[PDB]
Amino acid sequence: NGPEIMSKLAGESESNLRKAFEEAEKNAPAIIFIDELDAIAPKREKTHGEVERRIVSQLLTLMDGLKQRAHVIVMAATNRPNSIDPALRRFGRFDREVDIGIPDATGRLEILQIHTKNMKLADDVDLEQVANETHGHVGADLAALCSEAALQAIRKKMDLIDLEDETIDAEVMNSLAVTMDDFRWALSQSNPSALRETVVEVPQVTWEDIGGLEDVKRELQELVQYPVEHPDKFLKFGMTPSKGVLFYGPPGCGKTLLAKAIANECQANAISIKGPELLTMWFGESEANVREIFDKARQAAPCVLFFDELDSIAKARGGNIGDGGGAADRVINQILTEMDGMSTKKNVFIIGATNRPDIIDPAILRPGRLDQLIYIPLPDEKSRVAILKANLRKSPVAKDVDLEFLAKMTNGFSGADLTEICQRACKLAIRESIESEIRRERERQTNPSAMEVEEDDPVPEIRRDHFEEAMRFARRSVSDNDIRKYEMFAQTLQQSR
Amino acid sequence: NRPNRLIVDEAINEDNSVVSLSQPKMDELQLFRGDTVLLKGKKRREAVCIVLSDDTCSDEKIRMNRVVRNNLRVRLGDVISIQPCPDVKYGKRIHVLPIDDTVEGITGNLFEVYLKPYFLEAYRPIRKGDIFLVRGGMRAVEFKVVETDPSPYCIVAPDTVIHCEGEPIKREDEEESLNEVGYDDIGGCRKQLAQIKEMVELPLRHPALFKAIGVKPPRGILLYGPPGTGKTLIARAVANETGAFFFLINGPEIMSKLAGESESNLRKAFEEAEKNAPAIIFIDELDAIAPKREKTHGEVERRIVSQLLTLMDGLKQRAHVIVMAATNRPNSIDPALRRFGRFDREVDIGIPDATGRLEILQIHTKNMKLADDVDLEQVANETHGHVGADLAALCSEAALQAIRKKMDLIDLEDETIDAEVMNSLAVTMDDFRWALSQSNPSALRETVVEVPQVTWEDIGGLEDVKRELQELVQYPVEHPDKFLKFGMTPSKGVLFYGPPGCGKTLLAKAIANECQANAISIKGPELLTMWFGESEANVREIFDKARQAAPCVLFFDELDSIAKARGGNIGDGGGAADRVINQILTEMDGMSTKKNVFIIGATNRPDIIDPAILRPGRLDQLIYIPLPDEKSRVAILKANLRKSPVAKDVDLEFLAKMTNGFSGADLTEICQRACKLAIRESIESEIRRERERQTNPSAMEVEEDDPVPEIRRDHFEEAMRFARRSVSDNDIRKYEMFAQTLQQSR
Ligand SMILES: Nc1ncnc2c1ncn2[C@@H]1O[C@H](COP(=O)(O)OP(=O)(O)O)[C@@H](O)[C@H]1O
Ligand SMILES: Nc1ncnc2c1ncn2[C@@H]1O[C@H](COP(=O)(O)OP(=O)(O)O)[C@@H](O)[C@H]1O
Ligand SMILES: Nc1ncnc2c1ncn2[C@@H]1O[C@H](COP(=O)(O)OP(=O)(O)O)[C@@H](O)[C@H]1O
Repeated sequence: NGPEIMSKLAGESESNLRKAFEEAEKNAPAIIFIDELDAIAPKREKTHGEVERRIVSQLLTLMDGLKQRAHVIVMAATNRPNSIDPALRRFGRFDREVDIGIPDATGRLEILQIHTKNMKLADDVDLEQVANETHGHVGADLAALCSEAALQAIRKKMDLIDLEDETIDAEVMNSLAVTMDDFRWALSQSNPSALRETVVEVPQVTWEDIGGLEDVKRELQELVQYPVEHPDKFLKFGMTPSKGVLFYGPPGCGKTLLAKAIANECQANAISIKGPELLTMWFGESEANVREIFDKARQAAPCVLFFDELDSIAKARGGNIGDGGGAADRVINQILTEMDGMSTKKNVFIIGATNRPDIIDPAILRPGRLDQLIYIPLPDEKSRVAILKANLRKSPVAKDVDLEFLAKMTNGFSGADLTEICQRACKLAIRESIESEIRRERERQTNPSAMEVEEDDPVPEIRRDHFEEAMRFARRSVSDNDIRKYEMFAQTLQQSR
Repeated sequence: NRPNRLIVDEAINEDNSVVSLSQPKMDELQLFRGDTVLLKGKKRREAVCIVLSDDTCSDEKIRMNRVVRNNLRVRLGDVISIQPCPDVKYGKRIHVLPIDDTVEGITGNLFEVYLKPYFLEAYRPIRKGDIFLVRGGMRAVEFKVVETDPSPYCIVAPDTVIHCEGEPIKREDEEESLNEVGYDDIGGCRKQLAQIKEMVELPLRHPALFKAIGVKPPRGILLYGPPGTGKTLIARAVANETGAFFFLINGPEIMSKLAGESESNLRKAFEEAEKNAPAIIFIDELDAIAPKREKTHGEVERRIVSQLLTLMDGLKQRAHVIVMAATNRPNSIDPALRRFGRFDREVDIGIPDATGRLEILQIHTKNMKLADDVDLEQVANETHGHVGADLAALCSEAALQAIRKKMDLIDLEDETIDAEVMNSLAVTMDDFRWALSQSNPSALRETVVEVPQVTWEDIGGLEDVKRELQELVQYPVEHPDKFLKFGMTPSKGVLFYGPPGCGKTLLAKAIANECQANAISIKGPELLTMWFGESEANVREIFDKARQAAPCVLFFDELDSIAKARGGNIGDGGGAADRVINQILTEMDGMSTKKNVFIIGATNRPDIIDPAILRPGRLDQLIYIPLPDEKSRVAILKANLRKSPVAKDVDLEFLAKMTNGFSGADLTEICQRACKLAIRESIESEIRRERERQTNPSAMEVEEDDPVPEIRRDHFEEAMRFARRSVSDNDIRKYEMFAQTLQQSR
């Protein structure tokens, strides 16, 4: 342990390190594990104290002595690979770095199942739902969640049942059961999520979650799967597979879902860097974050490195013409450098979404980086119908709804505007259910009847009235001038620059 | 199963040897309040007391106070029997004697003054061995009943005699000091106190029970907040009441000595806590011991941090000790400290609200003889920026001012001070006013985290907006099942746009109050401070504070302030996105909706804000706050005038009908004008009345009459002649065209 190592005197710390390495060598085959390696070994320019540098060098010498004559495998734990000394990651010392990363929904489910193996939990736990809901919790976070649920169950049972009856025995403790309410309380009130950085997981969005864009779906399936599913075919021909594609079109057409679905189809991790992240890196003057973003993408091979709102920096630094400056940006420049430095064979695909393709720098459109400019058009009747079918698969909707008619009213409506249509109508249905419940609660409370319960669900689905009200509320998706701009940009895919 | 035994609980009545029980279990035992009843307790002691029937306490639970539980040698959670004793007697002389050093440094015939009024018409049942108590004269003292002429227990009578003599005798080693901090001494952190209770009850009260199971306990508690918010007081009270051994590890005390000596002291403290399991280790000023790892310059400090980490890990692997820590900010301490297993749960002590400040003041004035004009509700409502120990210093300053007014001016050459003069001291409202004004530094300047006092009645009009906001906020949190039933994720944000002065801030405050949710209002000054200072990372801990105060309404007043400082409508050649707005967007994207933390944004210029904040999932609801119409203006005037006394001659409907297109805050400015004119009229009338009769040397000539206690229509007419149109009609047209363009944009 890093704290255990450098907790003692400098000479004592070095002696402890040497003794540990000698014991591991004596007990070969043995594993040396150094958690919090950044504590022992910080960056060489950052390690202020001479004692810390001496400890770093002692560890380096001990591991080199293991390398020359031993049979011990050294493992280390750190928050970031760059937080430790670069000399540690030198070849021969730390050749292979394993990115433990974060657990996905399936991973969180597995962790919860592991922690509930010895926990008597009820049938309402539905750990699939908990894991799907759980975000930002990694490993020990889920362990603390399970511990909190168990402790809440114990405080509900022991603190309220066995007070003066008789001393606690095994019968009462083995009868304890953990319910869904305990897990909900642990999720909501008593769990700090320690994860705030980029998510590295296979997204749950599939092709069925996207409506329309069949040609775009097929083209993206080609450009992604074919290099990775048929490498022999690409190697046979004298063409290097493309390692990037750009999505341009009106906002709300599902470019983010396109990236998520293509990542899911290949079972590849997706790292979606939205416009907020790009603007955070630009405003903070820290373009070097793109370096470890691309490192995370590469370490998660196969990966779909999605850059949502790639024009966010070009939009913050002026509009169409903007200021007197050009279109290149420091974070976009670092992205270009990383993509140029990224091998195509690494099967890490870069997808960029731009709501204003005309404001992005053409340098990102050069062949070899984002040569494919896939246009995501505004959905037509069939695409809108498919989008509505995909969205309504989750919210229970009455069969009286007429999706084809609804699409035919919605002229030039984007997919996310159709999801906002459900936001309106489905929310109206939720409000109707809530108000019906409260009025039903209030109406019979006046009558002092011991047995008078006319129990009936008001409505469990969404009727066409809610959708009509949403139509009366929700209006045209986007301006026609924007659509004309997109269509002229598509018409000018060539004969430019 | 023997509905005679019963379990313990806290008490409300302040009287001693008094109890209260649920209403149904009065026939089960078949005895009424006047029935004097005996109760059993360990070490073979049983004490008789009066009885009562209440409601709050459950059938299975009793209420009583430390005065009785001490002599009973019983603690909470324990269980006791009960038996009526109608055979009690009107006791005669029953000998007593003060049992403490409390008598140290006292004089005067305490007997009468202290006892007779308490024994006045009381019929306080007594049994030998009682340790009853009485307080007065800025002091508190107790006496033991050494003898009961009839035994073992009797009633007191106003006729019974008291030959009370002897000298103060000593507290046997069985007596337990009440000096230990208690939950009664904690105010302003009721939710935090309950969280701490539910965290530490199982590990401490049930050590063997938890040892039976194989769950991981919370062995690291990070009490973070402003200094002086009772963190060490909370820890001491929790440890003392739960019976856990409290070790006060002080950061300055730790690293005051040599590095090796500091590490040895830390190891010895941890070993002693482990030996005294269940024990509580508290480390106040943890940032002193454990700063940020990149910031800890000295190697000795890093070594101490690592030693603390190793000691707490050793506690985690093999011990039964709960570690608590106090720091100004959670990020000020080393991030390795907050690692899972070491400090899993961080409790935000925060700041006390108006009710919390009231509770703190009541706690600090419990032993303070204070007059009836203190009106601590008014003091707490006025008190802002004072947290915990700040209110303690306020009470101390008021008491010291009272003492300097009485002692320094009364007893100078008469005779040496005795108990009679000191117990006659009273604290008045003027002392509290002086403490508030002249002699109190408010140490709080950051964001306020409290439930705002503004309610729906405080807002006039906007009934549709009120209903929509009530839906969007309450329904996700009051009916989660309904939202989960449908396939729609509840919205976690709403944007308020419209002319300034329509009450968007009050809308956020009222929706926070209706849900009883904390409101953190980040105004335009805060946004511009974060933007100009190039510190966008402040939004991170702002959102952390909002999340830790779940349910919370995270209000962003003047969300367009940064977009307005960085140019006007078109502004410079740059875009609309801003670094602080970008950090807000990142935090909202990283904020789970289930966390029931709602973000409300107010923009007086919705057209200048970046559309990226209007994307669905962050602020998809754009609620328009229109300029109030006749009915809305009438309601606004009714809400505002409820505080300022106004004469019934005022005509609010007519006033609203004159005010065409007037905002709510412009109506409050209308009161500013007219109500201020009324105040000035009252002041000038008072001064002219003072000056007019001073010329006549009349011993008795007082034509006392209030000039005007209310506000007449003349003041409002003068305000109308002064106050003019609210806002330009062009702005209203811009707002109406923005509302018309809610869709078909971008
Ligand atoms: N073609 C589509 N089919 C199904 N769902 C869609 C489609 N387009 C968008 N959505 C959903 O509607 C919402 C609005 O889309 P949005 O994310 O704005 O699209 P983009 O990422 O291209 O800007 C998104 O949350 C997305 O999940
Ligand atoms: N919430 C509170 N309620 C009552 N008293 C308080 C509160 N907070 C602080 N105090 C008073 O302040 C005094 C010292 O404050 P302290 O607890 O040392 O501050 P900190 O929390 O910074 O350690 C105590 O004597 C205590 O009576
Ligand atoms: N509709 C209203 N009803 C009652 N009081 C209001 C209303 N609108 C504003 N006020 C009060 O009048 C003052 C001016 O309002 P202001 O805060 O400028 O509104 P906003 O926060 O929307 O800009 C505020 O102090 C507020 O307390």
